[PDB]
Formats: sequence, structure tokens, C-alpha cells
Amino acid sequence: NTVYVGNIDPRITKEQLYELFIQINPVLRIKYPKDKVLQAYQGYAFIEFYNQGDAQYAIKIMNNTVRLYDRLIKVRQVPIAKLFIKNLADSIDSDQLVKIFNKFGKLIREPEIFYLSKLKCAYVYFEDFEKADLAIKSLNNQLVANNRITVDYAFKNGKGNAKYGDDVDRLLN
RNA sequence: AAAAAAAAAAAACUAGAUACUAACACAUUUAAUUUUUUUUUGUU
Repeated sequence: NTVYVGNIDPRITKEQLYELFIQINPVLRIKYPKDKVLQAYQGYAFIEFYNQGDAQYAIKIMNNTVRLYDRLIKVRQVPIAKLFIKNLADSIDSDQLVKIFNKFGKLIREPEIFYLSKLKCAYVYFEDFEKADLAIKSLNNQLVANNRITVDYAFKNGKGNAKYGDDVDRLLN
């Protein structure tokens, strides 16, 4: 219900802000942070309306509309499976990783290739712990691109606890 | 070009520095009456 405001003159006072934005919509509160060191505001604010619709409408109407001391005001709005894999082949592109792990599970993000020791390793993000269980079951200690690869859980000691299965199960559901 | 959604000082010990509170108390106090204490030993 709160909208961000920016490009504010430090000479602007909370009174002037309120008088401005009440024209658009009823404003529940205005948090307009000040530096208590210098007693000087930082040129931005947070304006909390009563509901969301007033916030969105205010964003639409008041963005880049008004110049306060020539300054044009800005108005704006404002946990997953992971697998460590070791001994990868240098011929394996991240896209080839994607094609490998898609059949096992849907990737929430892209894998991350990093070198340890020289030693090609990667992190693979799955949306499911069970799909990752399939990826480990089939892919663990398996020869691809003429190189034996090891698939396990990435450390945090690693993922795959019981609470991990429960809360990941919930985040999926 | 951007936004940073509002909390930090200590504590202890030992000494030293300085404000301050409480209509606090400060020259009256003595004519009924308990410190008045002795191995009793004051005689028509």
C-alpha cells in the first residue's frame, strides 16, 4: 500500500508532500526519512495510502508529472533445490547442462560453472527436491563426455535434510 | 538516472570533578512524677 518517491528537494517539508499527494488520494501516512546527524532529508520518501488501488493510481498519475524546484519527482512501486556436481568435462556448456537436467527437473535458474582446486564443478537449481532425487539417482557417478561426473547436494552440512524436504515441499505447494 | 523502510550507547572496578533533592534539621529545652542504684538500719 506504500509507494516510493524520489528526486526530492531536501528543502521540501513533510507538510508540502502531504499537501501535494492528498490531491491524488487520501494518504494514511508519510515516512520521509531524515538524517538525524545533519537534520537533512535524503531526497526520497515512502507514502503509504489506505489501499492498493489508490497507490497504483497515484503511481500512474504523479510519475514525472510535477517539478518541485525544477526537480521532476519520481513515483515508483515497491529456497529451492540446489545440487553440487564435481568432475565435469570442459566440453560441457551451461546450455548442455540445461538440456541434461531438464528431463530430470524443471530449472528455476541456470546452473553455475566454477573451477575448484582446474576442477570443473557446478550448481544446478531445481524447482523440486524429488526431481533432484531423480537427477541424483540416475546421474550420480556417471560418465558423460568421456568424464565421470559426481552429483550430490550443495552445502549450505548440505541440503536434503528432513525439514528441507518439508519446507521445499510446501514452497512448491 | 535510483532506495537507506527509521535505533544505537556498555558493563564492572576504583578513585577523583560538580550540580541537586527532601517548607529535612539548627537555640531553645526545665514545676507533678523513674539512672536516683548499697552490704535494711534515724531516737516517747
